[PDB]
Amino acid sequence: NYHLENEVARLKKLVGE
Repeated sequence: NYHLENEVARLKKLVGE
């Protein structure tokens, strides 16, 4: 997962709602 896992939430919050 890595922060990438947190990144997915970070990126899916600004794009892909």
